[PDB]
Amino acid sequence: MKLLLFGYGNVGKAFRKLLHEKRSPELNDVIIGGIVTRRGIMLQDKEDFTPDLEGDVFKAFEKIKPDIIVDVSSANYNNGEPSLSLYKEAIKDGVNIITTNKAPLALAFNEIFSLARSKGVKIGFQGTVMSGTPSINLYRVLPGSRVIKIRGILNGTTNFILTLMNKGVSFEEALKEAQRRGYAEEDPTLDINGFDAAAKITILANFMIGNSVTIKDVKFEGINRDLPKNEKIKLIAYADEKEVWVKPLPISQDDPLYNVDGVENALEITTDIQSILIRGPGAGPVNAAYGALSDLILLKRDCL
Amino acid sequence: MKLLLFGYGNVGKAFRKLLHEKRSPELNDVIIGGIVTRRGIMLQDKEDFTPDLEGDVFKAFEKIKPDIIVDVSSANYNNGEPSLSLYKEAIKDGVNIITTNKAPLALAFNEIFSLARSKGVKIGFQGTVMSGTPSINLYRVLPGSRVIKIRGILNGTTNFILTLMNKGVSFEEALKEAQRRGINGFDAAAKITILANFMIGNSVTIKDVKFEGINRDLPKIKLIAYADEKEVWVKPLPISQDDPLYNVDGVENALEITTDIQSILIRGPGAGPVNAAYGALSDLILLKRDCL
Ligand SMILES: [Mg+2]
Ligand SMILES: [Mg+2]
Repeated sequence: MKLLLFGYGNVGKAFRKLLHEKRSPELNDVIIGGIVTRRGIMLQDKEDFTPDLEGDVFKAFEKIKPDIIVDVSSANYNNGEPSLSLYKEAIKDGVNIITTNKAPLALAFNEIFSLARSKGVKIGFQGTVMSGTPSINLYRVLPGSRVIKIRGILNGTTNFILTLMNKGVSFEEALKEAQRRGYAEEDPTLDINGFDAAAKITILANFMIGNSVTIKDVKFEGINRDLPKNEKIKLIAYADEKEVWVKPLPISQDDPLYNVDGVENALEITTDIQSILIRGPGAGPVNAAYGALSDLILLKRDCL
Repeated sequence: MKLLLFGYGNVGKAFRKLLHEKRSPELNDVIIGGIVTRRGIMLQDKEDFTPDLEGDVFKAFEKIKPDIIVDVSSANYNNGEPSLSLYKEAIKDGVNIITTNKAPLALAFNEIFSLARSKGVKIGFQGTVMSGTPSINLYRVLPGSRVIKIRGILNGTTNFILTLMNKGVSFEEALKEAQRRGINGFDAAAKITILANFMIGNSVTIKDVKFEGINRDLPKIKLIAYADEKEVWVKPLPISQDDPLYNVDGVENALEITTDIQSILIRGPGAGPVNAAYGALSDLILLKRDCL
């Protein structure tokens, strides 16, 4: 089982590590044919990235001919590239996709999944929502339930920030602390302007409801310190059959989301049978990589 | 695929209704070979139960020769019978089991599952713990992680009664108020036994659980089930405001799975006929997909 690993920051390295910890027998035949980053292509499975050749992901894909692409690269919300056209071409080749990269599914879910459905190709995408906390994969074990509405906290960075702000730390200081900790990048736009949460609710509305939505259809706002006096604020993502949105709201103590704090995330799934809530870490590179690994083993069991 | 439905109270009625609701392409070829109750054997798929033959689940097993036994009969916590010997005969014939009956698994998990593993037979058992809220099946989507500890609220009723007590409506009134919407912590004890066998690998039976139910004058207390490699117990505990279980009130279950990677918690409605039947139905589809 040959993997092409696209991306190698912290999530990529954590993925490589988990895989080599032999946590499952389904993973005995798994090889890393290559790893591709901004700095080139490494045709070897080593802990540190040293490129062997110049080139992008398309060149790597053509040279390696993997069985699976593991996509842990950064979300590009402008157009989803190069991941979007990379997924389309791989699926046509009967190449499976495992992704934590939100952008292509947030932009072109129906385009991706129809084509995957037509070619019998499997897409792991647990890592796109709530990292290693089953969200996509939770729904997989709820077959035949019809989802009515979803509601949750879907962004680790802004939750950690709004948690600190509830404790008397300023927006600015909670920002710098999220960055020192790695949860937020030097440019935290996607988190703080709410793109990330909006991407996630888009994916969930697509997969769980069956709404044919893109991130364009989502009315969203991020965080900024013009927020309510004496409230615990949460960046709430919502979707049903009719609407999908993300906004920071005052949370009351009776809400099952009130105490979902720090990098913790939660999802409330209301179905025709029941209303369930799941909670766990929303960020952390080990967590995100574990989402991808969960998909990998599931793919190996033919359970995607 | 031919089912034998064992039990036809509310859960079994709810399962038969769900199955014909055309919920999945996986369920297009599924037929009910027969339904068994304590009054006998109906060899037909109908809404109303009327016996075609007298005789027990063993006679029905022989007469129908099904592919799958769906067990939604009531828990017999004395000895797990007839389900426990039924399951053994089933597995030995290559017949899969989907169950909501806690008792056989709570009393003799290792005996059932060693047999099934050696014979290659899949068991669906989601409905035994937290009904239709993925618990057993949550851990199925957590592959390659090691479960260090479990914690939770595994009985809706006791949880609901405890909710009113701390709120003001103390033990006497809360007892009576509960019955209007309708205690020793036994039911949580069976559920935690199953969770400990499957997720931790502790070869526990119900007799190993140190369990105590609610008292009259509790000095926010919750009925808490817990397991790890060392211990399995159910104690009423005053729970800290920092707990993610603190807000789990009413007729609700919740489960905190702690692995080497992460700590996750799932919460849903406790136990109900449609919920319970949905757990069995989920397992059925999962089994059809070969994902058990
Ligand atoms: Mg190589
Ligand atoms: Mg485009």
